[PDB]
Amino acid sequence: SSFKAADLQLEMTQKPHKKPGPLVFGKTFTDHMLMVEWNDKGWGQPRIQPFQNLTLHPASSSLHYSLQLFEGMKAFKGKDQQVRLFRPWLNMDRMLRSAMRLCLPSFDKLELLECIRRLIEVDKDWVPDAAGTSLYVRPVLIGNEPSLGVSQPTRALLFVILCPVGAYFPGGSVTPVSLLADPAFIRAWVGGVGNYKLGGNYGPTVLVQQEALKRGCEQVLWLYGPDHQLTEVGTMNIFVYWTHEDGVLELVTPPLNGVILPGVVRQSLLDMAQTWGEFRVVERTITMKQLLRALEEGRVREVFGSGTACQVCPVHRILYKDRNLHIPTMENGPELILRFQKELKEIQYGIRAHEWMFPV
Amino acid sequence: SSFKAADLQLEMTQKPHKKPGPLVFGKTFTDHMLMVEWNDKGWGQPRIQPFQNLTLHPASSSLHYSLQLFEGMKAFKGKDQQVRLFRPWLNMDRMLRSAMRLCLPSFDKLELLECIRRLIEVDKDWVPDAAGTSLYVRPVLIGNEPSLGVSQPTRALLFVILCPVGVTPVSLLADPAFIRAWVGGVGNYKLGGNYGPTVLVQQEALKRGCEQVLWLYGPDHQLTEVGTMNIFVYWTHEDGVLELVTPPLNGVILPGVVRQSLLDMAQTWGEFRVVERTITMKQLLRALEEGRVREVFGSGTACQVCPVHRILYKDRNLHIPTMENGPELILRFQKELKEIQYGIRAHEWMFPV
Ligand SMILES: CCCCc1cc(=O)n2nc(NCc3ccc(Cl)cc3F)c(C#N)c2[nH]1
Ligand SMILES: CCCCc1cc(=O)n2nc(NCc3ccc(Cl)cc3F)c(C#N)c2[nH]1
Ligand SMILES: *Cc1c(COP(=O)(O)O)cnc(C)c1O
Ligand SMILES: *Cc1c(COP(=O)(O)O)cnc(C)c1O
Ligand SMILES: [Cl-]
Ligand SMILES: [Cl-]
Repeated sequence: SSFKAADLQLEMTQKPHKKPGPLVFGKTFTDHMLMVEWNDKGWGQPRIQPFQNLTLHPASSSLHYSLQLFEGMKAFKGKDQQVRLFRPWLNMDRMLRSAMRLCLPSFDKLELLECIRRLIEVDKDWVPDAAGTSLYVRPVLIGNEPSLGVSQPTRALLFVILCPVGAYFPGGSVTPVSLLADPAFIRAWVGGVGNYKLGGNYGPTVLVQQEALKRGCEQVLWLYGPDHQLTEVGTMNIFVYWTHEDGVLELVTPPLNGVILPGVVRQSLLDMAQTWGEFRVVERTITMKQLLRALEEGRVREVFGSGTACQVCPVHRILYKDRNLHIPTMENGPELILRFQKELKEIQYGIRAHEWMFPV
Repeated sequence: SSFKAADLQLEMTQKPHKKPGPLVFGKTFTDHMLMVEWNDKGWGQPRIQPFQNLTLHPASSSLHYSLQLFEGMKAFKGKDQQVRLFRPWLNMDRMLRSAMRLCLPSFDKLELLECIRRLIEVDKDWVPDAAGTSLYVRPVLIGNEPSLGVSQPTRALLFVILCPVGVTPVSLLADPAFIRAWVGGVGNYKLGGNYGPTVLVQQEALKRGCEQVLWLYGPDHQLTEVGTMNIFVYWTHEDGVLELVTPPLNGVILPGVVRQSLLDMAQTWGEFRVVERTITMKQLLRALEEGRVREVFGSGTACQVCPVHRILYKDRNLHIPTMENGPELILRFQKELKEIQYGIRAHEWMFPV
């Protein structure tokens, strides 16, 4: 039986910290945090407490066997100062799937969402309202068994921290990135856990990113299979806007076959494009073979990443088999990207009412 | 650069805990621990201090992006109370490889080994001397960047804790649905991220009435590892040659110290062929049918060697005749390792504390 929002204990900070005035992503945090403990007596009472360190037993399974998962979603403040979360129910669904996959304790998705609402409500003055700004919300659930046996934990901690974030692009002007496409590096496997947002999926990628930077590329294009399927780009889902081999203009993204993290932005872009009804929208495997041919015949319009922190990011270059492939995204507007960006902005900041937004 | 054992800060406990008066693995800890911090100024001085909680920033990258690795090795007390570590140099080598894979700070392997030596010396009375008992040594290195960016940490924490620790065969679930590791992955490194996802799979093994997981890989159903242990098969191979085989280090196998030691020991005897080669379920099935399998077992620090008596491969329940065959090889390995570990026979593999 879940923790309940009705049982929320509150403790306000003695000295509130000074809000920012050049804000680096995920390094500046708000005054408060959510915390819930779980043990053999079930879930304790959720609490909003001042931001503070975690105290953990040195054998905590969070630190030895990676019993850890997280989420990431944004809250946006409109002109009327109303704060809204973007499609948070989907992050809750995803968090619960991750928790089950790691044998961590189940919780009630709406009870968590309400606790998170109360938390953002407490720190509402931390949500900025300038162009391209938002509050990043980082829920985390960790095992906390003081035992070196690889086992299902009998203790766990669930916490939530918040970070104001600035505009990823200057004045809403998307800047494109180069990608390294080397099949030696494999992010995730069918049957694995690449489709869950587990800490374990990220640490091994840090050296890969370093190797991309050494080869003059900004991010990693994650390839999979003997046919070099394009799966994800960095920590973002990948989209291609092109005329397909059958002559039909389409937006394509790889399907959810196990090696793809099902992004909330990804699903939202698919939803928006289907709603327009102006071109084919499909989830299909994308191979480097298909991409190279389409690039020779001039059929590729736009390539981009999607994800909460950066929203939509264009791609202009891919290094594959030591050969640079120019991707004509910025030449094609990038009008699909600019259109998505505009419609999402209107929804996120309340310019258009939308059921996707959850009011705080 | 590296922290130096010569700079060791020492804080003896004021509240020593009563030692155990049966020990469940990895749940009882000794009075002290090693702790060393790293940042933009480099490594601080190492410190032996009383066992105590860690204090971590809520955004610590150890907890969000699994910038974490660990080791496991054993110290053994002989009759004359001399304590010795088993091939600790190899764990230092492996830990450093793990650190490099996760963009965590390098350190001097001999400096850490001396710090561990000093720690175990402080807690020497915790090293039990009963037959089959030992002290388990758990070094850990974690990233500790207070930042939600997926990036190389600018801070890290290295610590070491100790557990005193106290042949019945096991059954295995062999289902190709379950994948421990993949070629191009990090299953060949001792990183925390490799273990969390196995907990649900082990629960499935228990639900199907098995005790551990036989990790299968590839279209030919290769036997890779068993639970948290490397796998060995002792058989007469299809070419009629008596052989000890274990899977090769081709990316999906954690290079065990016990595993290497068993290969070293058997190769040195020169009595039978000792190879690193993949082992497939098809080969195992045929070998069992023809009565060529002698012994199957896992190897690893915590349990040393564990015989296997049954494998459930989908719906086919396979008897493995390990115990009916002595298990002669298992017993010989256990006997010769015991002689070395407890100082009965002086050996270069042992590092005195
Ligand atoms: C899963 C991690 C959640 C928070 C987070 C951390 C982080 O470092 N990044 N980096 C991102 N974007 C970099 C990037 C830029 C262009 C392209 Cl094509 C691909 C990329 F990965 C994001 C995001 N979104 C993010 N999120
Ligand atoms: C990588 C984890 C290091 C510490 C540790 C934890 C743990 O749970 N185990 N379990 C072990 N043995 C169980 C077992 C029994 C028989 C067989 Cl065939 C396979 C098995 F995994 C070990 C060890 N060694 C261990 N170590
Ligand atoms: C978080 C994440 C995404 C994008 O998810 P959103 O829910 O859109 O923020 C894509 N790929 C990977 C690997 C991720 O971790
Ligand atoms: C630690 C470990 C082993 C065994 O290693 P030893 O060095 O012999 O203790 C085997 N397999 C896996 C997956 C491991 O983590
Ligand atoms: Cl999915
Ligand atoms: Cl290796």
